[PDB]
Amino acid sequence: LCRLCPWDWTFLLGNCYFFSKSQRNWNDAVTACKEVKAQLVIINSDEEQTFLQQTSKAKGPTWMGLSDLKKEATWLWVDGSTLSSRFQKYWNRGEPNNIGEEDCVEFAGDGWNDSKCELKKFWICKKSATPCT
Amino acid sequence: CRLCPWDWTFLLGNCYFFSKSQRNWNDAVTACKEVKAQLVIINSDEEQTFLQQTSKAKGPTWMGLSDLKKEATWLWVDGSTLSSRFQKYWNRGEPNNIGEEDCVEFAGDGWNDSKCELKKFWICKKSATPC
Ligand SMILES: CC(=O)N[C@H]1[C@H]([C@H](O)[C@H](O)CO)O[C@@](O)(C(=O)O)C[C@@H]1O
Ligand SMILES: CC(=O)N[C@H]1[C@H]([C@H](O)[C@H](O)CO)O[C@@](O)(C(=O)O)C[C@@H]1O
Ligand SMILES: [Ca+2]
Ligand SMILES: [Ca+2]
Ligand SMILES: [Cl-]
Repeated sequence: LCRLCPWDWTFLLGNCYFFSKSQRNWNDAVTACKEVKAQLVIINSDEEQTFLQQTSKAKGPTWMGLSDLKKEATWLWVDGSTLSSRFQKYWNRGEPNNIGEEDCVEFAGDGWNDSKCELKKFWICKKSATPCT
Repeated sequence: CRLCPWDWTFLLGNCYFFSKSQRNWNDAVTACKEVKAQLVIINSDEEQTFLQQTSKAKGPTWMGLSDLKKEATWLWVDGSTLSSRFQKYWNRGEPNNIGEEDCVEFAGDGWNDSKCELKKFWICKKSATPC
């Protein structure tokens, strides 16, 4: 009867998140989320970052939909929006480093790293949920 | 790496299943027992927060709390006593209708007590398996 998210996706605050069980490079992951009409995960709330951060820690490193592939040092979400000042706090100390060599962002432990996009990692999709009358 | 069974949500070392249908309280207990889980027991505030918002999207939802053993004492389905640190979650004006509304539900932003005969959504919880 009342189903908020696709089967095996988790509901959180009006959206549905899918946690990959396997690992892929950054671009593939984008493609993988695209294939289910979703986006490699974009963060725009702290409750979200807290929920996503904890899941990832139990699995391991996990890609999010953030990168500076358009322009070194500028960090864009796949929807084109710029990284907000309110989120810089999520960088781990010593991150981001290796600018121009590590162009994609991952959850790592308790914060974000930038990394070689070529590496395979777990990933996460996000799309909007569907209500119940 | 699979933390929880298919269509179950991982949270802080446990697994959660959200029903798509509604059942009276005792049935819901049964349903949980069918999959080696319990009608949900809260023991953390991050947990209470997650469930609360999830229920909101669906509708009133049962948890594994009741005073069926003894009017006015609220025990979890596992027999454990309700903690002082969690009393804050009763909505204002809850618990009421004591001795007539014997089971606890998520309702809005806190907990109500309700007639156990009512059909409501439910949530099961059981421990996860790591990677
Ligand atoms: C492999 C190595 O020797 N040092 C690595 C350090 C260490 O990880 C940190 O000093 C502590 O973890 O930082 C990187 O991983 C990073 O995030 O870009 C790359 C770098 O090559
Ligand atoms: C006259 C009277 O006793 N009324 C009832 C009230 C009201 O239900 C609440 O005040 C909410 O309006 O309180 C009880 O729930 C309670 O706490 O035991 C039962 C009680 O029988
Ligand atoms: Ca880095
Ligand atoms: Ca009531
Ligand atoms: Cl399974």
